[PDB]
Amino acid sequence: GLDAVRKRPGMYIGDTDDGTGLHHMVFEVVDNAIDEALAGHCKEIIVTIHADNSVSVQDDGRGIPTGIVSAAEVIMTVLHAGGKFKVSGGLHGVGVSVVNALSQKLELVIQREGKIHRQIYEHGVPQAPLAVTGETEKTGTMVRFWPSLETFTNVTEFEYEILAKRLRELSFLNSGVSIRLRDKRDGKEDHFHY
Ligand SMILES: O=C(Nc1nc(-n2ccnc2)c2nc(-c3cccnc3)sc2n1)C1CC1
Ligand SMILES: [Mg+2]
Repeated sequence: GLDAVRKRPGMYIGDTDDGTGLHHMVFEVVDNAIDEALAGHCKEIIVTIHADNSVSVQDDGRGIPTGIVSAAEVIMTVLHAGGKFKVSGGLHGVGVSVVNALSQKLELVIQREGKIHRQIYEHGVPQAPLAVTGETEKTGTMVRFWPSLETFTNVTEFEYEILAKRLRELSFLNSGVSIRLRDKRDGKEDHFHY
């Protein structure tokens, strides 16, 4: 359950004190975007550091399934869910659900099939069912997660360089995947595309 991971966070995400786990959180969201890219659907991934020390990742793939509790929610709220959807990003067997369970807030926005969907979680818990919130022609998935300050302790702020270097590496391992980093705190931006 998501409680298993709040109980023993380090074991799932890395060391929650020294900043390792807190940065690892980003790469267990990006992991799925790189996979969407690798399956041929996702062309670009925008990773963003927000003034409030949240990190959003936006892809332009198919958009996590919305059908039904919804598919999306299953993925977000069940540890094993990810296996129902040989390359890169994250640690084998860890999906976005670990990220959600360790985030005080996570906002999910899916653009799929002419419609925008939004949903918010607190500490893993959905605030409402996934819901339609307008029309769009774009497709993609967007996760914005605010790390729990109940889990991550000393290093609590995302460090642009740690992110930059690993995103560049990931885009190099996966030729053609366009990864962009943006930092809204200072305007700093990079594009990684081999
Ligand atoms: O999670 C992301 N994208 C994503 N992730 C998926 N996923 C799969 C397992 N955990 C996350 C995912 N699955 C997709 C899918 C799966 C089956 C049919 N159609 C679409 S699109 C997609 N898109 C982006 C924000 C980082
Ligand atoms: Mg993973």
